[PDB]
Amino acid sequence: KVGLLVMAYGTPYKDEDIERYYTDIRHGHKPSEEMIADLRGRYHAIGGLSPLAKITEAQAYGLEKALNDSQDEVEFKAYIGLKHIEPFIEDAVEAMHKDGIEEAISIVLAPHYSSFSVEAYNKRAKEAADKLGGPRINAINDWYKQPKFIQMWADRINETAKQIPADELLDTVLIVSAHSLPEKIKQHNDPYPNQLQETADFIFEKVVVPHYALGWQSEGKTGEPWLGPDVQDLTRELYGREKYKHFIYTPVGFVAEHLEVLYDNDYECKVVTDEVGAAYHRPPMPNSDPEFLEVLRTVVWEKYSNL
Ligand SMILES: CC1=C(CCC(=O)O)c2cc3nc(cc4[nH]c(cc5[nH]c(cc1n2)c(C)c5CCC(=O)O)c(CCC(=O)O)c4C)C(CCC(=O)O)=C3C
Ligand SMILES: [Cl-]
Ligand SMILES: [Fe+2]
Repeated sequence: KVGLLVMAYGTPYKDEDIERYYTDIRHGHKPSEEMIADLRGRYHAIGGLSPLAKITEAQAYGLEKALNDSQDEVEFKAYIGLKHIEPFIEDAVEAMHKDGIEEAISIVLAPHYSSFSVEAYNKRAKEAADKLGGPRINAINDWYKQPKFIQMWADRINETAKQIPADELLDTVLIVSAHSLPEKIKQHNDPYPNQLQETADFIFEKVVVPHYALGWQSEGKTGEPWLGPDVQDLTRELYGREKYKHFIYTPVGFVAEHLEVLYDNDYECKVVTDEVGAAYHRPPMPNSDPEFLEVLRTVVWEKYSNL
């Protein structure tokens, strides 16, 4: 009945895909052999390829089932629309149209909104809808305010923090982060940095960890300022000022274990904590955990109810 357009970045299915994938990320402008080798190396450092493709499938169809098992007002049919590899956003909308789906709710697998992320997802999805003639795309822009989302993260952080000696929890700090973007989005009151601060604040309101700070990660290869501080620079800064013994990294901008977590956090950030002599913690990402599917099920239903 109702189309469930679940959108995410996408990831190379094969080592042979890294090239066209990176090209699509660079809006067609093919990267150099050096850029490709750096990216391929990062993928190999996390075991070869990312599990994002399978986690994304599990989230998309785990969400479809969660919605369908919880009510019978409508039947949701989930179509996956990736940003930089097939099936693309336009392919998903094409499938919805050919399948007779005339109404759909779209959600990005990223809780926060920004001109670079969700807006691009929604523009492409809605423009594909306009051209094909359907379906009608009712887009969710953000859902970080979903109480179950905040609680999910607080629980994970609390699960980890209660593994920290009480006499060292005062020396523990929570690093909330998301994918960095060009700092210029802050010049036009882009909500992204604020949604992250709000998310960090909400989660801090509900965890035992007494210290927290908002960082950014995965800044791109460009020649303009990107949002900071970077989680690595932040870790250094915080150890210098407070000598924290435990760093709990929650890249709440992401919803799955993928390259931007398995490398930029589990490697690059751990390198810094190893350096300063502090402990590294990175709670499990939501992936397709039942409570996260419940978060998405709640977000999508509240959206449908408001249609
Ligand atoms: C806001 C945002 C999200 C969060 C929202 C969302 O989920 O959409 C996100 C997620 C992801 N980004 C990812 C991967 C990459 N992003 C890149 C590059 C870039 N991302 C950007 C932005 C974002 N990205 C930007 C503005 C660039 C620079 C483009 C340019 O300079 O032209 C590059 C190129 C190399 C590099 O710059 O590091 C890669 C490989 C993966 C998949 C990881 C895997 O494969 O497991 C995921 C989930
Ligand atoms: Cl992008
Ligand atoms: Fe990206």
